[PDB]
Amino acid sequence: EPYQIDIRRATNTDAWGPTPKHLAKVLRNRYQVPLYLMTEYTLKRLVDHINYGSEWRVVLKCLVVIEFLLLNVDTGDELNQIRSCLLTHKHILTREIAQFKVKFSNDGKMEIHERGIRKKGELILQYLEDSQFLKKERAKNK
Repeated sequence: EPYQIDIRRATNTDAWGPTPKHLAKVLRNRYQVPLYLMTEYTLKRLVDHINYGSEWRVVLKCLVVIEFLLLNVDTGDELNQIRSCLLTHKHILTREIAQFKVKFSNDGKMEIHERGIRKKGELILQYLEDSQFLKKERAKNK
């Protein structure tokens, strides 16, 4: 499906991204695709990825996509779907991401990337456990 294509593009193995253009395209799928399914697909791609030194990028980018959606979808239905999906699969964050090891990266900076992944995982858990924090960060974001 197009939303899956968009998410795949935004979470590719290139050494930069996802770009604002990538993210805006993902977001636009909400017009016809439930946010639950968009989130679920992103989580599926994440778990699947848990050139060897580039694979971790998919992991970090999936988390960035989840963060972006949390910050950018509308209150009500869209936000609630993302949150339900994440809560249902919460172990992905509390165990798989919290314990994720970047064994090898092409840039030799494995530790920075591993910290980045785990911090993004922590941040998502904070948003989920503290809706007032998410609200504040959604406001800062505009």
